Amino acid sequence: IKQGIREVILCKDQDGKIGLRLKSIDNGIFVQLVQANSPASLVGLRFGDQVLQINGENCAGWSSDKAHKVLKQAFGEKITMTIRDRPFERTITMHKDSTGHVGFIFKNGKITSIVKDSSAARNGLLTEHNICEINGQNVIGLKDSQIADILSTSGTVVTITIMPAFIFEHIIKRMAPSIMKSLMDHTIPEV
Repeated sequence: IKQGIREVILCKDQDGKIGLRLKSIDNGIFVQLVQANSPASLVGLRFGDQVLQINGENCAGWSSDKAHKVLKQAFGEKITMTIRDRPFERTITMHKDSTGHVGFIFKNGKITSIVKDSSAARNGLLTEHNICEINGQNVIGLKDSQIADILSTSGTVVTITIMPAFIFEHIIKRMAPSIMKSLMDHTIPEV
């Protein structure tokens, strides 16, 4: 998670798209969806990022409908955005035990218990938190089995990005577990 504000500059694709769905939360604007291989993904916009400004205009108090309309009317050319990185999220770094376990159980991407004497317990992993990212890969809308698979095919050191479940569930209000599973960028970030 980066500590402060950053400017990103986007360019709409040939179809006028940038690959973003935004959501009004607590009088702020937040990234709900980032589409794979979009301008939003390529400039490194992430699920949960806060949008502070678009082309120097404050997003405070905007409806989701209004942020969508402002992105529509913008000269495709070059769109500036001021971003707070994933402000509702934290990253926890854990080590797999000899049997390849960090030490938790989850369901629908929500951590439901912590295993006694595990790296999850030593690192203070919390329950009632949704998994947003594993080693910086978005896993939102993946099957539980696929998240299990991704944890399996990490090395011993696993970084999970977590969000309190209440907040997670207010953000992914309005979007079925098929846009979630199918379109939400899940790609390993490109260099």
